[PDB]
Amino acid sequence: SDYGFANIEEAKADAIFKLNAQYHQDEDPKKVNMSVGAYRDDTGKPWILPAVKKASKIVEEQASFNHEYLPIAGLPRFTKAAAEVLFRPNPHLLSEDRVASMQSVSGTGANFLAASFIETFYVKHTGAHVYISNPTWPVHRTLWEKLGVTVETYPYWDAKNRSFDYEGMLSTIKSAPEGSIFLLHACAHNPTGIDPTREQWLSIFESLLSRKHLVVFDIAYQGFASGDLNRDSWALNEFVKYNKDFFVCQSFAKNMGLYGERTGCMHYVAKDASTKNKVLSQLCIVQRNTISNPPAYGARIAAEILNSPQLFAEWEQDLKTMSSRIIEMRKRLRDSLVALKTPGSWDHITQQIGMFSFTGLTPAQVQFCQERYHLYFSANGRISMAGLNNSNVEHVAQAFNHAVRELPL
Amino acid sequence: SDYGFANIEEAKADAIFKLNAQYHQDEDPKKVNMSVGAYRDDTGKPWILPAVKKASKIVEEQASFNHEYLPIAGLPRFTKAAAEVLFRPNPHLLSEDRVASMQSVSGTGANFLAASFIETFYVKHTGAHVYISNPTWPVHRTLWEKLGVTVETYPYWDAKNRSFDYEGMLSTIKSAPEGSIFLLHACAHNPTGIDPTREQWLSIFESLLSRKHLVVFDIAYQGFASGDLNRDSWALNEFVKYNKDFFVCQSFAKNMGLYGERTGCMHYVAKDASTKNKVLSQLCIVQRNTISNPPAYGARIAAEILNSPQLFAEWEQDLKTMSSRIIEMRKRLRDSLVALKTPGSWDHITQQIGMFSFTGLTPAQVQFCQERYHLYFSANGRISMAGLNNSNVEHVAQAFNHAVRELP
Repeated sequence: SDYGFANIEEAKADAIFKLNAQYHQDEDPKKVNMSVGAYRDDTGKPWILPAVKKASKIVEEQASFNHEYLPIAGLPRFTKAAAEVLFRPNPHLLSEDRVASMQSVSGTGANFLAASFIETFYVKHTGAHVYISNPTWPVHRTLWEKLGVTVETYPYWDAKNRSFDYEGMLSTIKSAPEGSIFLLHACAHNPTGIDPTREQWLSIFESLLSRKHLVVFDIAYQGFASGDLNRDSWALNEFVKYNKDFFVCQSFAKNMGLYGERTGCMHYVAKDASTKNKVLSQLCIVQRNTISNPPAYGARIAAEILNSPQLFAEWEQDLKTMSSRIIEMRKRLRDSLVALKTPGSWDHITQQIGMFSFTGLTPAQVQFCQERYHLYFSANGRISMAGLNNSNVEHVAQAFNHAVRELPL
Repeated sequence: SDYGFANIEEAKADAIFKLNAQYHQDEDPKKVNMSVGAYRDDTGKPWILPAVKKASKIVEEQASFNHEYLPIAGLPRFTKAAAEVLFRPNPHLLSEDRVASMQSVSGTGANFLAASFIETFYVKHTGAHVYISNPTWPVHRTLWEKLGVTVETYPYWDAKNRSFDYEGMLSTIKSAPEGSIFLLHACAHNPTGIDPTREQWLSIFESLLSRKHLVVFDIAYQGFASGDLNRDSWALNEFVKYNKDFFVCQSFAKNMGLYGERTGCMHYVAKDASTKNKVLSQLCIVQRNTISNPPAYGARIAAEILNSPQLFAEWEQDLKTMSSRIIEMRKRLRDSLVALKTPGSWDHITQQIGMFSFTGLTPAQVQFCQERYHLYFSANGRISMAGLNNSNVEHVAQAFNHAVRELP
């Protein structure tokens, strides 16, 4: 202001933040927030996983417990265990010392690490662009653009068929310049919820390799999506068979409910230990000059679970609890729309997976739901299934039924 | 590697890391780690502050405790109280809604936030360089250079007088281009430990004001340094009188022992609420595109202490415990060097404050201390007092005495 800062333009309101403001001002007792991006139980409350609560109690009583700095790359028994749970069918990647793992400030910080590294050591001399799904998590675009990488998209949501636009994605893969960067969702695509089949994945991998593209997997919902850890990491482990180095950005925010503790890991899967160590040393330079070292509390908890056979088994029970409740809400919503004979097909509701769903509603229909049924969710029709429970799912189905019947497109 | 990554050259190890590796390989029973980057108690061990142990139990036993996402700018009860403890003499800054406060990944993350914002909204319009003390924490230079700002230095360590180079710093402030960026240490200068006196600060501020420089304060040791929170933030609050907007990067790593939980805050002290809100909205964009939101555990602990009068009083006792122990070690070391009649003057050991000290030892004397007395510290003579205690301080004094006498 003695320095020109009053000339700055104040930034536009965050998308999620402005919806939340409107939800909170609504005075109707039947209102529902269907934009919450975190798991909720059947009463609509945050839910601490019993295994996580148990692990944090165990950790706090340990004689060695303290608040001292971690190594720059993070807590070693966390980074090692985080890689192991991704690659249970491929333990040789760890034992051959081929995975460079950096504990990160959750999934977003892992993406920031990978993108910073890839921009400096790949984009600089190749001019490659990064390709993200259309639609995707909106930070995927701005995070990469802020680091100076040009962002392109590949088609993903086929709105007419309410399904995955396999042919559009494949066509973009084949026509993109060789050696482009492709940001892939490992499972439970955000925001649509619809994943490629295994058959579609194999064809996707074939074309990615034929064009020599560089692959970055984002895996934010392993185990949380299906309750089965190896099923949810299937695409990652299938890609290992092709013997191309690649990157993985991993979050424990949802599958351990650690959200605000910021527990994640970035991995580079090298072809040999020598390159693993070259890359790791450069990743440490980025880490040193952004955060210095990562937060310990969530990592200690995750390492405790992952390295204990009994806590691991109890965590898998908690994953089953969460994934089953979402599946049950998807079934309830779809079953009510079928019973109400709502125009259109509604099987995409149960063919999708994870806590986000592209419903297929239009902006007019979403606005109708907001004004007449006090449902708050995104204009593109994305809902969070976590907001749905036994007390409101019939109200939600009735709203959708009315909106679609009243406002056909 | 199918992508050219085998052509990357492996970065060389950090000097501190390589030093610690050498310390732990040394089998000599009298070895001392003089490079510990964190507080240690009188027995050489990590030390959880009693108030922090109490605060964390209170936090986790609270009925509403959970692990949910914080807002982009962090836990409001933390960021408000983090500003309050900096500006206790100046409560009008908060009541007029003039402080934009962003919870960060400790002091490093606060610095990254401040530097990213200043590069984007100040440096690219003015061409300003940032001036850091010579010496300073080495990440200050690389953090700013990585973001595209040219880094200059101002003189700080007077090696011949073993003191603060006031005239050199003042001369650089006066000759730097108008509108330059100056990174200042609020108290307990890292790595020398020597601070400007209050009268030197007043003259420093006048010259900064007359050249219209932009000021960024780093405050990583408030309360930890002297045991007195308001004394340690005196320079911050004195600068408030000059009515220029400015930045503060705050860390709770040392003063709450929260090191690995990564608890800190960046503040922009605006002239008015309008610009405060403009800057804050741009800070949130940077934060959204790097970490999304900051880690909750340490911030909840800090907010519990800072918002409770009784816990705050307990924490102030822990601050007295830590600062007193470091002062006593400095006194023990200084008094032994005086009694050993070690050539040179050693009052700088007790005129410095905080955990880090420039000893004045030469590289050959430091190397002598490592090989003959198994003391591990930096070749510029910087030591950490945290590793000193009753079991080894006399060994350290005798090493310095021998090193200085043998290598004049």
